[PDB]
Amino acid sequence: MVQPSLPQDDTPDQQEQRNRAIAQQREAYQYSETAGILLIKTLPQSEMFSLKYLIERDKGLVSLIANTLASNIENIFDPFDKLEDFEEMFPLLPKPLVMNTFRNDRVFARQRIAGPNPMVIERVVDKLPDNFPVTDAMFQKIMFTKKTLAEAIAQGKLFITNYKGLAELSPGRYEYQKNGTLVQKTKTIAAPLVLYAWKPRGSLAPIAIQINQQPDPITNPIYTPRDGKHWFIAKIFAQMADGNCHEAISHLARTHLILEPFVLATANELAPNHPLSVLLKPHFQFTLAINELAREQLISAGGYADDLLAGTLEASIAVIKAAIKEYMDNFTEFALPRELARRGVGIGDVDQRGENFLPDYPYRDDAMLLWNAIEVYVRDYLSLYYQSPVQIRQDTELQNWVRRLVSPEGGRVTGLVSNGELNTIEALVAIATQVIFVSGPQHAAVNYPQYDYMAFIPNMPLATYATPPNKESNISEATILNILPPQKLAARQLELMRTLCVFYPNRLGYPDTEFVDVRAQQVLHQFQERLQEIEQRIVLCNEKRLEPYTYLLPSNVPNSTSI
Amino acid sequence: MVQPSLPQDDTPDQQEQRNRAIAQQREAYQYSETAGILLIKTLPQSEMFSLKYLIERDKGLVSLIANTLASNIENIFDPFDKLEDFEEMFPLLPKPLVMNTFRNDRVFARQRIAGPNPMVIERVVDKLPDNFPVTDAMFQKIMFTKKTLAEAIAQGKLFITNYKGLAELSPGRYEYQKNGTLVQKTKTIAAPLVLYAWKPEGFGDYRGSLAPIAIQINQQPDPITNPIYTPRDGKHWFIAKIFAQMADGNCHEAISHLARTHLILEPFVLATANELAPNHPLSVLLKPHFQFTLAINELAREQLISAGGYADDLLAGTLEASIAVIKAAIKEYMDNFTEFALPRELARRGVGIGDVDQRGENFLPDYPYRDDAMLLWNAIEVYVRDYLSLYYQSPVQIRQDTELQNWVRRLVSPEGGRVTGLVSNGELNTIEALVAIATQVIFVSGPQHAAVNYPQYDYMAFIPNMPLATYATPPNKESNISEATILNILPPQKLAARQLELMRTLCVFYPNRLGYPDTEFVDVRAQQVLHQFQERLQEIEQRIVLCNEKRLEPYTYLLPSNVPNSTSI
Ligand SMILES: [Cl-]
Ligand SMILES: [Mn+2]
Ligand SMILES: [Mn+2]
Repeated sequence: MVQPSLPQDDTPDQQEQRNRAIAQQREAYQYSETAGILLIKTLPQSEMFSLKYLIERDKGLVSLIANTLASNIENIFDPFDKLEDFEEMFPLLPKPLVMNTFRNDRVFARQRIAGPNPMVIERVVDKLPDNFPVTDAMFQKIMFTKKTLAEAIAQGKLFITNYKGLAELSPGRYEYQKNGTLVQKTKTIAAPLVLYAWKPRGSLAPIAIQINQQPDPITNPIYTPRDGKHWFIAKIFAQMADGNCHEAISHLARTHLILEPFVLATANELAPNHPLSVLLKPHFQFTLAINELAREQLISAGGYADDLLAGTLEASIAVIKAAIKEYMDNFTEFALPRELARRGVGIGDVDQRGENFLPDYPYRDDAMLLWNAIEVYVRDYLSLYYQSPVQIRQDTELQNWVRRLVSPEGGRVTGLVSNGELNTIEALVAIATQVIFVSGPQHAAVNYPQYDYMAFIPNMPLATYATPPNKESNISEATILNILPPQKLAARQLELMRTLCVFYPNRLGYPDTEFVDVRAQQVLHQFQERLQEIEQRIVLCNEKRLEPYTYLLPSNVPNSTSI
Repeated sequence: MVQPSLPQDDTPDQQEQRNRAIAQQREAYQYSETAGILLIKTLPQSEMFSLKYLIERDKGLVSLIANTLASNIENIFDPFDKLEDFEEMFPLLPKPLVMNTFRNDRVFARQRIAGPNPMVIERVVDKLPDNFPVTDAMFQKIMFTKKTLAEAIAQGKLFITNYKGLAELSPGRYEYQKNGTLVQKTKTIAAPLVLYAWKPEGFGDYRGSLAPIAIQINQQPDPITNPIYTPRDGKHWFIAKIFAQMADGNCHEAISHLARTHLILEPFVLATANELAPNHPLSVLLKPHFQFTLAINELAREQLISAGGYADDLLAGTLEASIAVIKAAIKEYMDNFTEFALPRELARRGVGIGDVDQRGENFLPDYPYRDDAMLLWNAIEVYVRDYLSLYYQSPVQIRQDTELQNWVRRLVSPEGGRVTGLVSNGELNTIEALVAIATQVIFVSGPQHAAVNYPQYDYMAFIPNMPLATYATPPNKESNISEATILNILPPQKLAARQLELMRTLCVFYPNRLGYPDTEFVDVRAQQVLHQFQERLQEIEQRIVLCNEKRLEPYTYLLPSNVPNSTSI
């Protein structure tokens, strides 16, 4: 056990040992790339999943074998015979929480603030997009009000999800053997705009849905809750969009994959007894390995992204890389408070009374608790070792860490640092706070609702398989079943979500090995106590909330992105 | 990294470093036990499965999800509706090779010499067991001959599989909910005796084959409740074969597979870690053949011999009974370790290469496991001798190797494996004794485990050929047998599904390959020895390919390209 220390404070012998360890780690953690995504060349055996991990994962897969044995779903590309069949896919699995109430407009809307992807909704200011021609008459008919759109917008009552980021997807293709002939079909993509309003007990309510980006009163009209089944179908497409942005942007890109350069830089530039390495590595546990499983089984040819998502694998990969690049180029701007403020849903986005324009936002409140607790944690921890900015500046290993991260072949994190150089303790506190928050809380918030909201296929199908029907046509059960995924791909989606949610590989603030520094043990203990308080506070709030939001309870938050 | 060296040949500083490494290894490889079975306390991360291994295993399990999705089998304890339903369990999996011909008496018999458990059959000497009252009239009726039992025995024509090792099994219990009430049922135990005869004339072709003569389903004879069945008994003979196959499968998994490959290897891995320096030549020789062994044995503890695991669900006895059988097999093996070397093990069953008639030909000429396994044993023996002779020239080096002597003492000790049959005179004193030991360990880890592990899918994933348990009593010899009778004897749908699941996972890929370690020997002489071993393995592969061109059916499980480097699945 070696006391952590800054390299400039070590002896020449100690410094040479640090440099030898760094050389060996650079040999073991080499940089590689898959379709432009930075990954590791060869996973070190020390970075593999543990035996315990493998036992839990295997338990999940075997449970899926049993559940499939007890299920009546078939290995065919036909639709389900009945919509009710979707509720019979879980004979030996937990029932997804959204299953009973997914048709409800409020349950649809609340997934924007407490579902798997609570990262899209933004407050409308000035006007709606010109390609989203919602009219005063529509708004007044829906809200049963005399208020106009401009008055609602001026009051901060209107919110929007604009899935334009999917407009350029090449639709995915699928094929299968039927009666000795190969059948080839194409998925139907959509990039909807969804208008919500805060209705003051107060609830977020869906107002309008335009399924595609370019308006037309006949072929791409604005649907409202007054359009019955058509409205229902509209929501499906909206949900599909929210799913594709969830997996490509919010889950894979902006947790799993943007963490890879930080793990690799930590190995490539920080000695084992560097305080920042000691701080961060518990929050990298199994991250490289789970990202190798993402390479092998998710974003590979024939994998889950190919099978399930709306676009071709190439299109999905394009979306992922764009999300990564925007995150890295503006790293500091994706800190939780700034990210919330940029969408107009931060804690400072209040009306004249001081009340938030979006008062019900469980992800925001709980994630803010976790963010501030983490910030105090890394500030005190780093204060144990950095007292003057000169120690930051003269830490050659830390400087090489930054330089590796912003370099084009080390992650290209051009938004990581100001003035081209890391110079202050507080900037490092922000960096480490954001890394730890992403690895634990954020990944928990986007990963673990996947089963409750996405293993029940009709609530959030990862692709749609037929075009939106004409606004005047009659909608039968067969129409909806033809839009929803066929049996085999619904099975594959349940398979995926169950594997991604089966267990918690670790726990936030509880590393496998204690800190060597007793002072660091104290700071970590304080972090654990604060997590206890946060757990109690969230339990209280969940007593108050319309529905409990459990995904950011500290006991449900892993220490690292690891599943 | 370091050139391999004996510890007494090192400087005091180098010896200090060896002792430090051994101390840390002792801290990381601690001894533990589950139900009296020696295992590791906590697996070091360096001993975990690799990422590639996990990817392959996950491919297996997901493929099982897909095959289950495409199948019509249900999650119920009801029997199948039709026997043909057992042929429908593989819509997205390879068809087990035995499936189409499992009813044939010669296919049943040849699994004694080329199936998953080619380890039970022995040549009958002097007489049959007194509790197995086969008569001259039965033998003459089935063989269509005037020859007597005594004459056939004197000619070495008769062989037997006696499953008395299962006679004390407590039958396993199972239960389930049907119409809102709990149904509790018990499996049926059998410990059969099976009499075979070698037919040189065969079927009129210039070939020979074992043929089944008689089956007594249980050990204590009775003309009414435990009679001797023969091929003349129609459906009753088919059922008798089902019970004999169930017994052979239980002995296979408990004795031949789990006990005498996986579990007897654990003390050698642990002793290598606990007593041998990283640069010790014996450790460098043995560790490639231990890759993933501790890990897969932790999976065996967790998912096989655990409560609710595969052994609890599928095997004939209770989990406690199966564990008793496993531990008895382990103890006999360790007590007579040298006597379980392949040539000696074959000789003790009267089916060794020296078991020949007056014409020089073997009493059991058709024994693919023996032929190919002998090739691999001899090749490994040459490899081990030539490797060890690079480091041990005179026996004094053996005796003065403190680490090797500690390795032996650890192995023979009650807490380190109880391998009381490992050495003579209480001490390892000669080079050739270490050659025999290392040869046997490598043979077990690679070839033997291959021979008992990889036929599991071809012969045991088709349930009716070898069900791991039977679920009804053998019908009375005079009773009429319907399809529902046989379906009630065969496993219910859920447990048949579980058996397919298991066999598929156990046979889905090769974690490594015999003679191809992940990292080369630093000693160029040792690497040359290894290269010669690889060329010998290619020669053996071609020889086996020719033999298979001449055999009744190919025997592929001991092709060196199909033999892993370690027991690892
Ligand atoms: Cl023992
Ligand atoms: Mn994840
Ligand atoms: Mn095995």
